[PDB]
Amino acid sequence: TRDQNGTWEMESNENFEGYMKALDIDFATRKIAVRLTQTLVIDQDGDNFKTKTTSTFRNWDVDFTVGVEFDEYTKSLDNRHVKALVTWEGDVLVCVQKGEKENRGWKKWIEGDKLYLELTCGDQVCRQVFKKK
Repeated sequence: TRDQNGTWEMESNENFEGYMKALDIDFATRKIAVRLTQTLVIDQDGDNFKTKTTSTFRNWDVDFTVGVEFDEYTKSLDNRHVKALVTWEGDVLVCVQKGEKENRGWKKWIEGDKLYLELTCGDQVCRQVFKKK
């Protein structure tokens, strides 16, 4: 389904280390980032999304309109400039972050009662599963 509204609680986190290493996040930060407990909160109204990802490590927020390119300066992560665009491929929400890293972005989808998020950078994929709270 395309409705990703909800408050979403992480139940698994695979290869988050590999993903952050592929973004060149420094080692000491990676040890402390990485939380198996993480809340994703999504407000979706037509093409407008407001998302907030929360954890005892960091709180972060990003708002976007599907189909409207937006510049990002990822000062909270690897400190790069990317051009981001979020679009639907069927019921999979696809973000590509164009810039230095290849294959950078993410895909997000609802399957059954759960939210699946696949974060990509270079050759690395991080898979996260959330249950609806």
